[PDB]
Amino acid sequence: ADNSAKLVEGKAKPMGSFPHVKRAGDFLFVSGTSSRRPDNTFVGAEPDDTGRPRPNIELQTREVISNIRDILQSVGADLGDVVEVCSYLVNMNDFAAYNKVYAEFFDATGPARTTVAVHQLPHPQLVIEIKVVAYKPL
Amino acid sequence: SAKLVEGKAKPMGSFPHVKRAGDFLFVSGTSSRRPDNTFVGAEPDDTGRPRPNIELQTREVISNIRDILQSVGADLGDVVEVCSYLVNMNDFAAYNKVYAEFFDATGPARTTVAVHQLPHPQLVIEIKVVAYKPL
Amino acid sequence: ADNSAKLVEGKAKPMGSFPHVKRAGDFLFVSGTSSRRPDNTFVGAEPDDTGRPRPNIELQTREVISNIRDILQSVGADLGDVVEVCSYLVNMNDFAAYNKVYAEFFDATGPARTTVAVHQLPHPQLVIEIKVVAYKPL
Amino acid sequence: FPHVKRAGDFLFVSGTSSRRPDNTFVGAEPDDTGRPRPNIELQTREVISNIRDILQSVGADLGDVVEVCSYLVNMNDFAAYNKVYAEFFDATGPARTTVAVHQLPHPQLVIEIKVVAYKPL
Amino acid sequence: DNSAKLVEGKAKPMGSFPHVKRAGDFLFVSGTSSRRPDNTFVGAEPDDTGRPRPNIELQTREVISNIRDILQSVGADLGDVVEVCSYLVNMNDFAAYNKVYAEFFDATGPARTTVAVHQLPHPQLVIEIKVVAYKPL
Amino acid sequence: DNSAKLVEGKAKPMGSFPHVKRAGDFLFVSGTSSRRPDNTFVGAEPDDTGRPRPNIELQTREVISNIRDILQSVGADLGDVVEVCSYLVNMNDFAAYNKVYAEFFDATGPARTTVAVHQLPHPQLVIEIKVVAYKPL
Ligand SMILES: [Mg+2]
Ligand SMILES: [Mg+2]
Repeated sequence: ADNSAKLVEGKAKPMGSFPHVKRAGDFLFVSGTSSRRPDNTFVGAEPDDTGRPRPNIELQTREVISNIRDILQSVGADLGDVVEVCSYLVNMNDFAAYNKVYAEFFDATGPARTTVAVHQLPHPQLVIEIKVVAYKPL
Repeated sequence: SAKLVEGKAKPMGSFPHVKRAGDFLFVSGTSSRRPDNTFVGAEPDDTGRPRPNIELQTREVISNIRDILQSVGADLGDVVEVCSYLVNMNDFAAYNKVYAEFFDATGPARTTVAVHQLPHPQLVIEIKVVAYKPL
Repeated sequence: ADNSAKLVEGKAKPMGSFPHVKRAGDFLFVSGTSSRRPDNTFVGAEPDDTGRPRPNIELQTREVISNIRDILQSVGADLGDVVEVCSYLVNMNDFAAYNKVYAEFFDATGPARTTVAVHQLPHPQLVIEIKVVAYKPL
Repeated sequence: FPHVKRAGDFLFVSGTSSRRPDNTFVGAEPDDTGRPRPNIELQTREVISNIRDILQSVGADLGDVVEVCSYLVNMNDFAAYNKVYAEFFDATGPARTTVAVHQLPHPQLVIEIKVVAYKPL
Repeated sequence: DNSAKLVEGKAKPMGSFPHVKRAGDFLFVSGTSSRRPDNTFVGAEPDDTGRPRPNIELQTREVISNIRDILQSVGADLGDVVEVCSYLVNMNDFAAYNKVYAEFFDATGPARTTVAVHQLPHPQLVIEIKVVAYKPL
Repeated sequence: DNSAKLVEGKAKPMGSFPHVKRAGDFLFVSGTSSRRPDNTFVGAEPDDTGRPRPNIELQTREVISNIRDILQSVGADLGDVVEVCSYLVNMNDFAAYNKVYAEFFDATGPARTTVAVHQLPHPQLVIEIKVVAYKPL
């Protein structure tokens, strides 16, 4: 519909020609979200002295879910409206720490979840990207 | 709207097996893992080394998905999207054979990929589904 | 219901016992789609001089989206009804060319998008498969 | 066939697969759908047999092998590969290292092995 | 002959092969992990839920220590190593692995090649190292 | 004593190791990439968006030229190479890599093994090669 898609001010510009979130009837589809900042630096991938990124799954996961919360808030929803989470790791050795952060945000009572490790995410510094579906009738 | 199914394996994290949203049901990625955290279809050999069996795991995964749906008054006939995550495409033909025991071309859309890893090294398949069932 | 699933005439036969597209209320779920033709050859994987397939992400991505359009058209919908795109690459070095083709078809007023590289797709010649969700009330 | 190169007392054998000179594969029989069914047991046995043939071409044999590097694609294939390996070598034989790689050069392959052998002239 | 050696007090090899094989003046050491004799793993202690928590620093240190023990059992030492091949599973582990490597070797020591493979033979491993050493009898 | 060499003017090794190590009559050359001395990369020019675009042909040619330089610094040349181990990251790069390889080497020259690994030590890389050469003093 006319204003179904939203680019959210203050968030990182999407990697391609697509919005952060798309409404469809009562549903909201949130594009895969990373810890990347608007200046194209990465939360939780601070380079060390040699310039080598040191990815931190705890820091990136917390920032990804925080970013998703901001996106939902821009279209009148919040984390309590999320009904499906798809989480893409790059290494399952990051699972325990990612799971610990996930539990800071989602309770009983929360969305369905699926977690897999993919071969690569779109930037080599990423160790997590999450896409969600949310439900909130207008 | 959210459901923890009894006698199914306790979810890896703070999430239900299934979540209702309006007329829809979202089912979390499901494996052959039993409640006691052993796995159907990953029996250890004599050295203690698990031997994954894609046919056995796939059948148990879909059976488990059926059970989850049934706990909220739905069934496999209500499934509309299947996403399947293998770890090696050489397991495709067996997975494909078991899939056909449960679904046909009047059933759900299906997407199948091999991922780098599933959450337990014994696993060779996990499936998540979307189902449609107005109250 | 009885006519909710559709096998589309003129499209490649699905790899398993499933339809090209499935309606659920106002939504349409489109099965993961490749550049495979109805005759089981592939667009964008021409053999080189030794017979070794040479995958071409530009050509495959264009064919995949063209095919998704065909499937949607067969049930009275179109790319403008798409609301979520999930793209599966095998090599992130293919991302830039994939991204360029995606922009030929969709823009920021269109669907949410998620892109990851998987370990393997169902045929070794493939470098992209895409599944979509569309929204089109009857 | 994969090539062997002598260097002093040593023989370096190119990574060897179950592929034939005519580009067909031992141990990846296609189903009626045309999709290959890679078999680690058949491929491993053929690879080690192929390495034996290459070594015999230059006067050596598997008893002269001193290092084995094995490349799988799927560690779920390990147990069966391991059993075939034991048909040809034992603990008095070569050092061995086994990993799974992201890809081998052909999608039908589930094993490739490179070896170093020692056979002074 | 005496060319192949099974080193006492080390983890039993997972196939029918020795820890180290001599060939003329050379020693080939089989790929070595942090796995202990009792088949537990240094640097992959299970957490609260029983899930292994791999630690590249701890595993890398134990790997090179095991290789040192193996060489010392045949009268060689790390000063004799001439080629190191390191197999990670995740390049995000590189920096910590690299720092541990420097505890044992320097630029007067062996050539080194480091890659991340798809899988090692046990899922808890984040490093395995194969070496070639040179030690004339 | 003089068996290890850090080759002047080449990209600095990523860790505490030399470019090449002698062992008796053999030379072991560390895995080599297209990385320049200033730690930029040949064959991975960024596109408009600043995203690197790896080029297997350009990287492979630079890798072999670098290996030639390293061998020449210790008095050897490509003719002395007896084993080649090549690490790709995607087999769709294989044909082009092989074409460049054949510009330098006879196919019945050195023994060769080519696999695709999960990752190389820098994400811009699509090829790294390690060699063993034979050159008695
Ligand atoms: Mg058309
Ligand atoms: Mg024969």
